[PDB]
Amino acid sequence: LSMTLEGIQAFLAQGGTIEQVVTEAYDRITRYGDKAVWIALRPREEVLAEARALDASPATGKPLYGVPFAVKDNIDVAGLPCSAACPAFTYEPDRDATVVARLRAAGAIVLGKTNLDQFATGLVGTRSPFGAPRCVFDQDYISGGSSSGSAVAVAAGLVAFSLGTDTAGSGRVPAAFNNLVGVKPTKGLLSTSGVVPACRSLDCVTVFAASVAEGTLIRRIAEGYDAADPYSRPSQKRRLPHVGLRVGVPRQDQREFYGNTAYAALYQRALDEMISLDAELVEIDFAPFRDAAKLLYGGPWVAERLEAVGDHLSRAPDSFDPVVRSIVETAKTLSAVDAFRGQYELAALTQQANAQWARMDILLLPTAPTIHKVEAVMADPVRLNSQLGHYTNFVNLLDCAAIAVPAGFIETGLPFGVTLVGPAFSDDSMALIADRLHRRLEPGYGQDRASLPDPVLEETN
Amino acid sequence: LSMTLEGIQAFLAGGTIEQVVTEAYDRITRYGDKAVWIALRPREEVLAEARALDASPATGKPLYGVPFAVKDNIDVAGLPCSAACPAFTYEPDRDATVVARLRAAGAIVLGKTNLDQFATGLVGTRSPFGAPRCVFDQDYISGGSSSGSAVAVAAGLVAFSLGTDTAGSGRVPAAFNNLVGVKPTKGLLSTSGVVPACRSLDCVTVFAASVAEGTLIRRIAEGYDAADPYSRPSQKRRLPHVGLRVGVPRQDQREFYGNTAYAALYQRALDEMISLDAELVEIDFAPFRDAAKLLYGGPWVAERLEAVGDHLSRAPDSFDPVVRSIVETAKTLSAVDAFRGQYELAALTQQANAQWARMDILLLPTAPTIHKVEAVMADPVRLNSQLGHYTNFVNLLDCAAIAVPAGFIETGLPFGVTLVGPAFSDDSMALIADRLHRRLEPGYGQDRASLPDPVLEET
Repeated sequence: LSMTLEGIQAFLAQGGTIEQVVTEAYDRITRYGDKAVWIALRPREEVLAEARALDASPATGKPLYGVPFAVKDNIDVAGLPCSAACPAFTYEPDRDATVVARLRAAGAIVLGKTNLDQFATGLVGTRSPFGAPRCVFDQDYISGGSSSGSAVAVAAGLVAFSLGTDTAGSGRVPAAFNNLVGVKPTKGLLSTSGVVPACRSLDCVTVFAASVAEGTLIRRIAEGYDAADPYSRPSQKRRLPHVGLRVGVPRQDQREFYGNTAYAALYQRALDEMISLDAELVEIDFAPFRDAAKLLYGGPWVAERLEAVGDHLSRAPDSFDPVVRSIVETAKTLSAVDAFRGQYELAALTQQANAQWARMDILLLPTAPTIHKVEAVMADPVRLNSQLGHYTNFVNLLDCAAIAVPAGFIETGLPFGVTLVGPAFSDDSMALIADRLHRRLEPGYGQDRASLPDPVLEETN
Repeated sequence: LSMTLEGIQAFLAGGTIEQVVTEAYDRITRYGDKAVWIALRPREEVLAEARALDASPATGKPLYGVPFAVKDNIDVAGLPCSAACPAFTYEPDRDATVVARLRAAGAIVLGKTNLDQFATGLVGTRSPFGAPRCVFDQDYISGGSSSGSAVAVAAGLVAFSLGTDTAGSGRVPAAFNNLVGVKPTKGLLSTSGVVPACRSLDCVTVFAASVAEGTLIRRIAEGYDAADPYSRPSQKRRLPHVGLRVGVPRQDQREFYGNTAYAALYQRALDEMISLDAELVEIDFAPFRDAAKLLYGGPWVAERLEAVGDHLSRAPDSFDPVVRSIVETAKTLSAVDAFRGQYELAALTQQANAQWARMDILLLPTAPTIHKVEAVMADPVRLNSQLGHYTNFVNLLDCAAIAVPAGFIETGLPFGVTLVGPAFSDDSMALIADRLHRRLEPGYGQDRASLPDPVLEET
């Protein structure tokens, strides 16, 4: 059994059952040796019962017929608790989050709730009372976060896809550290109703998948206007060129890796391989994107998180992970004046970014500048985390779409990923470009660099 | 001389710009409202500029020789700028962008007009220089914050003026002085060289004798300006003219705070509209109403604190007492309060969008009532807030607006209405507003004077 959309469809087609798919997933879950992946797992027998019921129904109109998935524990799934990795926060949602409801109606099956950095605050994966999920290539290394368990579960073949959320960059960072495709839809496309807020105005539901095509199908299914969510936006499609594509990259002197020379080398290598794609590389000034990024935690947007968990925080700050607690407690000193100043700075930076967008169709970045051992992060938990947001943190502030794809491996055996960044609503066009890049650079996914499921994406157009 | 774009072009077509200026100054000297101007150029210097222009070709100058007034929160080189706060006063080295563009089109600045201090108020009374008055009755407020700008045009002192609109000042003093107020989609006109009030919401606004004239001035001043972080490139969103749906609030949402004459005149406007080619649609005005409340009732007031915070901490007694207390109170707002306001706005935006699905344009009383200056002096916060009832959502919900005369109540006071449309609907709105104006109350200013041509036509 290949745990991908294609693998499962194929296994079912050749006489296999959903019940067997679930059995195998559970077998894999039981043998996987990372104690931090899951916060709350369904009992196998109840999932088997759901498997059977579905087995006995038509596959018609269910594009995700019998497909197991994991859901990050800041996203509501009826019948399981939801905690945002904060035991004191724990509640029992009556209803599936909207995106979950849509995926399940397409026939997908929830296996359990995956671990995360608490209140989706962190890019490391280590800020959880449940322990730190680990890089699937080396247990000494961070899985990345905050969608830590979701990425690990897919890369380890436990489920075919997973949901996370992305605010600072969590749709992308743990995809890179675990050799996955991370689809980060334009904000507002997928409902955040039934999702615990982090930065409410910025939060996106995000997809971890084995390929761009599979991630894209999952995204489209989950996508849809939802008036319950104040930030929901109806879909638009903005097209990007294919013939004549211009790919922006930062200036040489803007390529920061915080000492990681292997990562620097692999980024350059990606650029080297790209001359055989039908694309032109354009050096752009990355500064306005870089400075916009800093506003997320270095500016007043952190106050959004304080809004989200402020009741629990004042009630009992000791209930909080100590690093997250400290970050959100500091936000308390920001005024409305600070918030508007941040907005003014963002508006100006947006002007400057727009001038750079005039030069390129899409931006190509290291997903992260480096990767860290868990032990290194525990010793230096704020600073080393912030490094990981160097290239990610402007994306939702500047209303962009993004896709993280595998770009290769350094010699010590750790993955290196890159991220494509495009303007709002360019999600479909980006999917095509990303698929092409992925299949050019590092055409496999997950812990075994496994064969990518078909189909490859083709020009519509 | 008729002090309109058309009146001036006609007069020049053996008259001179020098004569135009002379006449404007003669009118300024006679007018009799001591509160209209903060800083007037010396006649002699304007005359010299007039002569130099006279000797220039009119080619390429669509506002060839046209006098205008500029609100004193907008920079004009060679005059001070104070936002009606003497301690704030500075001497700008350069014209604000919009001023630069207008002067390049041949228009001539006569002076800086009085305003509510730091553009904070809809009354016109919050100025140390005194309260300019309704041109129809000295006992009544001119409205604000663009108080002097509106009076100067309605009194025939200048052919148009610039103000700024945040809460509603492009509209309220237009209503109270029988003028067209054009309120451009935010970002269209640069706010560079304009003192911020709510930086992210502020609009340069135009007071004119007609929609067409106000529209020409708007287009000339319009243009992307990277110096302004909130500047946006022109887009144009079209509205229908055949099949037009005009939303109005539900009967029970038509608030006039006891002013039954205004209520009667609003209904009258609806009564006359059956002979325009438009359908009236009752809409739920609640989400617009509740969004309006966020401007001063929510965290946006903190934007004003951001703008004048240094001066306020240096010397709060340097501030108008009402403006001072409003901005001092903003000090207690956190970033958390600011984000909650945005969350509330985003939700209210969802609900408003559902109403927008039912109409092309919204038609409102410009203000629910009008007040005697003395009434406002006694009750300066409450009575002001009333005036924002229909205006205050417009920049928060990213809308365009035009205020046009809608008639007069029996006691001789004007009553104005405002058309509200989606962002970038400015050109299509102008056509609708022109039609409505000419249907309801086809005159402008203190004399209900003949509207200059042209009438706007569909294209």
